[PDB]
Amino acid sequence: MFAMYPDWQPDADFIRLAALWGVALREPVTTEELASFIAYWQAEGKVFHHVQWQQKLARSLQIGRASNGGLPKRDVNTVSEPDSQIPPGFRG
Repeated sequence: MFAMYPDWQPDADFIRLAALWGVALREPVTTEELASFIAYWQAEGKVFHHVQWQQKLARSLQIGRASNGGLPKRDVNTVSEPDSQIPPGFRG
């Protein structure tokens, strides 16, 4: 894997890589979104490979924007801590 520090700044590489990774960024990046990623990134204290980073940041902004509409909350309670299982698909 490959670790890093939360002192990185946004640049063209962010949109360039994201666009190639499979993410089309239209509107500028928000602070809540950026801070969120850094919050879990530093809180995790783990390491992720290059490919893992592309997928993490990709699926994060991909599934994040699609959900970002009315109000991202989803308060159901009674959960055993989900590990992001059961990915999306076509379902037929």
